[PDB]
Amino acid sequence: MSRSKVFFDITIGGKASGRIVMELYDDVVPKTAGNFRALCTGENGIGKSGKPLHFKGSKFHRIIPNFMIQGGDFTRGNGTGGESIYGEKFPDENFKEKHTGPGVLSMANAGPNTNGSQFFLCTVKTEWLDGKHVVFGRVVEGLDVVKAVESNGSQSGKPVKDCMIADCGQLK
Repeated sequence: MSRSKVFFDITIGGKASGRIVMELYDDVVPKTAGNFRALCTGENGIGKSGKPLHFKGSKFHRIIPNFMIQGGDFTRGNGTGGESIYGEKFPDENFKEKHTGPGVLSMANAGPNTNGSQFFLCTVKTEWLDGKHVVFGRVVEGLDVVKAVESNGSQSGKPVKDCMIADCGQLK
């Protein structure tokens, strides 16, 4: 049915770097899409973690050149944290959409049925993740902002500086 539109305003080392706009596939993965939408708006307030269920102020803690940029750990900030609005973990909804190219928005996980709040934005086609990570959206404006964050990644995954989601929300 009706696809949601959300955004990130990004800063890099504290400097304003632009807005990423994402379209979500509510029609294909309504549960997965709704979780990310509510985390952009912050509407479910404080999580079991004791931290806001909100991407605002979080960072891309893992960034790999010619692969993807990854974020959403607003509880630990290191890839070990994160929390869904549903209460920490939720199953893989379905694997209908594929990792077909740059701009694909997909859930990070620690194996089957481990979805939380961590997600990634692909900078290349990553077909080896099909059937393993739930794809739920795509970048529709600001892919250049994505490339800018990418240039701050390392093979190791560690960023060379803080790439933050300074602001976020739902459009329209």
